[PDB]
Amino acid sequence: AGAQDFVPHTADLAELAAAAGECRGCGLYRDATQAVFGAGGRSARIMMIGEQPGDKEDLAGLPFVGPAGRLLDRALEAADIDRDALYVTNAVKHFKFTRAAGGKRRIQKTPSRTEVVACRPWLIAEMTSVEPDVVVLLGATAAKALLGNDFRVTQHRGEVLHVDDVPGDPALVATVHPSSLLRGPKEERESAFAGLVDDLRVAADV
Ligand SMILES: O=c1cc[nH]c(=O)[nH]1
Ligand code: SF4
Repeated sequence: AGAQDFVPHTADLAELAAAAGECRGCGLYRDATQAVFGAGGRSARIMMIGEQPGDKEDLAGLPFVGPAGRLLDRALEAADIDRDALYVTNAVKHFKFTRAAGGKRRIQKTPSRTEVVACRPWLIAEMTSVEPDVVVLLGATAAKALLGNDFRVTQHRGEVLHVDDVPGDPALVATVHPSSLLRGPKEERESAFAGLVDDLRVAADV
């Protein structure tokens, strides 16, 4: 099912990342430039999972390099977390997108639950490889990937979760996606930013 047969029997992240470049576990590899695997090392204590690569990531080959990534860097720095000590990845490894006439960017399209479940074997391989103490789930798609399709990020802010079907039983912390913090009225964005820093500090204190 899905990406399972494309995942090699190794925990080496370089070899996992190369294998993901050849994945056909769902249809998203066709239109994307390349797979965008996670970034960071296997000594990382904190793993962070977003939704999917965006336009910039699809061409950089690295996660969280665009506007959402700059906000996240801001939040990490405010939380006194070294981004270089984390392992950062996404629930889905190929950019799902469309373009609109007049657009200044390729527009992300939400992965279906089918695509998320298809790609999840890579996430399981990354978690097995890294053995994080805590997993930060950034946004609804990532959080649902590990916590169930009905899970609501908005109802469990600040909470340390543990689920039995997750390898290694890491602590799980689900928080707002940094893209959500990019727009809205200033006071709303500032309150939301503080809440993201709070959730990152809860994860870091596990
Ligand atoms: O890597 C990235 C970039 C933007 N949004 C995500 O969910 N992940
Ligand atoms: S999104 Fe995931 S499952 Fe689908 S082709 Fe890409 S790596 Fe494979």
